[PDB]
Amino acid sequence: MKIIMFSVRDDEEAAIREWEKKTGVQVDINRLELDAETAQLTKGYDGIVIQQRSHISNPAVYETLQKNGLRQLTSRTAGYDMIDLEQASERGLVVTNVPAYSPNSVAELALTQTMRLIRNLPLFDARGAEQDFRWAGLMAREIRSLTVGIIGAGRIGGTVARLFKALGATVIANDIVERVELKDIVTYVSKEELLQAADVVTLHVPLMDSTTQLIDADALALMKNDAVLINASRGPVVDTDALIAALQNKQIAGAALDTLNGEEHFFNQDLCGKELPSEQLKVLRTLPNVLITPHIGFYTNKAVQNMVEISLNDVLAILKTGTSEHQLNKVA
Amino acid sequence: MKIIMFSVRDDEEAAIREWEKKTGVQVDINRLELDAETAQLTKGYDGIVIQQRSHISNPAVYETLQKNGLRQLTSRTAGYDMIDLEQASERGLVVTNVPAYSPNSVAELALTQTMRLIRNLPLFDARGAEQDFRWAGLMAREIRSLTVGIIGAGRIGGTVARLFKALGATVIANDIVERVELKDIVTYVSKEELLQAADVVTLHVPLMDSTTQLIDADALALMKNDAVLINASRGPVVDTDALIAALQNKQIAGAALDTLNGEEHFFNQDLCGKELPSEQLKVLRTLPNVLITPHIGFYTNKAVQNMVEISLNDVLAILKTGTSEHQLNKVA
Ligand SMILES: NC(=O)c1ccc[n+]([C@@H]2O[C@H](COP(=O)([O-])OP(=O)(O)OC[C@H]3O[C@@H](n4cnc5c(N)ncnc54)[C@H](O)[C@@H]3O)[C@@H](O)[C@H]2O)c1
Ligand SMILES: NC(=O)c1ccc[n+]([C@@H]2O[C@H](COP(=O)([O-])OP(=O)(O)OC[C@H]3O[C@@H](n4cnc5c(N)ncnc54)[C@H](O)[C@@H]3O)[C@@H](O)[C@H]2O)c1
Repeated sequence: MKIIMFSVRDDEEAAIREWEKKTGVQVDINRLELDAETAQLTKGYDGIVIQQRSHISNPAVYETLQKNGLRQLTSRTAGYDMIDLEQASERGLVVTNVPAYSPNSVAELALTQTMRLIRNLPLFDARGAEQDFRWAGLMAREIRSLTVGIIGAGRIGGTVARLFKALGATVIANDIVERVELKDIVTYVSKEELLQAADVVTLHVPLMDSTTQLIDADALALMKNDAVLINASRGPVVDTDALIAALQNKQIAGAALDTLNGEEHFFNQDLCGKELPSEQLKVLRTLPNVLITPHIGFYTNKAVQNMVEISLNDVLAILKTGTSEHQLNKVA
Repeated sequence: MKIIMFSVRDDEEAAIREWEKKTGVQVDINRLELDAETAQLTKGYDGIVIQQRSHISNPAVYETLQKNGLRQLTSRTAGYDMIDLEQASERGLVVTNVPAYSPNSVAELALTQTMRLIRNLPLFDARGAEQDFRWAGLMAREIRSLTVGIIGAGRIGGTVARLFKALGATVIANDIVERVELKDIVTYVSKEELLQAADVVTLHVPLMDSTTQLIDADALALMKNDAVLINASRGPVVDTDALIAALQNKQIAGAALDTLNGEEHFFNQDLCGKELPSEQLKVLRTLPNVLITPHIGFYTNKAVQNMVEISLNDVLAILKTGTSEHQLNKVA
């Protein structure tokens, strides 16, 4: 038995071949995408796994698969928006995703980013660019003496607290629901209390109408002038404009942004001396106190492995059983 | 009682005054370093404490300090290097320092700078200045998925391990004496086992005829090619030409330096516009994967206040007691 995998990265390769071993299933990789040309490559295969943003329209695809008799179309990413569920449905194609990869990936990036700001490192690095090596006024703090606010103590949000609690810090959290598992880890508080008490605020909530622009300028108002803002979740959870405003005015210390508003038109593109599409991107990259990362929180050996492992196991289940825990569709 | 304090900084003032308040002992300050007419500066004062690099061999201070009634000379840093041993014990002058201030200051810097590197942040940042927002090739690693080598698991060395331990790292150490307190937290290995097994290699030893060039041409060629080195201890510890040759030739992946060869002559000075003393420093600033900080490991609220409290309670001891912990010398 064998699976074909598309659009495979060089960093995914280690993880696939570990799973090839484990299950004794043979998997074949290529660097293509799925289009009606390349669908013909499914010929000798019992199933397929893809990765891409490209919306796949042409019914010749779902036909061709069904014609070589694949019973599913699997995506290793969280998003399915490029697969047409109806089209899969009528072709006897069950389509699955991989929503949850290791919550540690993002977490340790929240940690790294935070520590840097805590040590005042971007300012050292600035001074030291010009060979001012003086340390005047840059005295920093120890984590045990910090109180870390977490909004959305989640799968991730929860992992984050656990990290910091372990480092010796003091962890408070704002959440609409309390987990008992976090009982010795966070003290639960209202958003208004957290913002007031917290040296570091880190946003782990999902992006909903509920949470969109949860950080509004009166929430930034509420924060300590020397406190920092860490957003690893989703760009729109934050008011990009109020952020900038607060920063300039020194309402808060600085920030780490892994995700920004309007990033679909910048992160993961070669902008090298093209022009920047976001006036905010342009204004934030000119702020000294602010770090930015291309929504790479996820991107780690163990996280890539999950997407590789899970997405493949979903392929097996559909084949042996006919059902996967991750399936988004029906057939007839 | 009253005590004169020297070379004081803005960061120290708040921590000092709190002590004055606490003990009712009056400490008068100044940004002066102790040299010559600074002798009588001790006039009304019953004790003196200093923070400086500049050495003092001249007896026209010591007799003054004897006559002015000062029974001691106390340093607020761990360094005693600038003090005379003959003149001290004979002039009526005891000499105490602070051997250890908060160990988490230094530990947490190496944890930060390590985490930064594990996450490929310098390469990401480098790309983001080009406005190249692509993440392809930058995959990072989880802490659990790493083996952290500690050379010198001492006060600081051992704090580092507990940390990386808590965050789930497999942690191995190298020391000439093994603490039982670390039996559970670490696995003791030899230097050559360590350099070969570990992804992160962090140095905690003191500068000694023994440790000087512990990381040498050979030690570096032993390390994983994907590994990183973190030197938070002392410049001489690493053979800096070898380190450069090794980053240059990609023998290791990156490095993080809080101390460098001959730092006394560059670190903590505004060299903006001036030429750099070490070609060693010149060259290291152009290597991508390398991170340099001006010996800011110690520098945090707790560690500063530690220095101040301790040193003054070393003085009030040698007055209200006649003896103190960290003193080394005899009498007339
Ligand atoms: N950094 C990356 O590369 C990327 C990858 C993984 C996760 N994502 C993001 O991180 C977040 C992940 O959420 P999750 O799967 O870890 O946990 P989760 O889905 O279990 O839910 C998160 C927590 O946030 C809480 N929250 C919801 N409403 C909020 C309310 N309005 N205010 C207070 N908090 C409430 C929820 O109760 C929940 O417990 C998402 O926003 C997701 O977009 C980032
Ligand atoms: N980064 C900063 O700003 C600054 C501030 C604090 C500490 N300092 C430095 O960090 C180090 C601190 O040492 P410490 O006080 O934390 O611990 P420590 O004084 O208790 O001793 C350190 C450990 O290193 C070990 N070591 C000694 N010889 C070495 C041998 N030759 N090879 C293997 N390891 C052996 C010792 O056994 C000891 O356990 C010093 O070098 C000091 O200079 C850095």
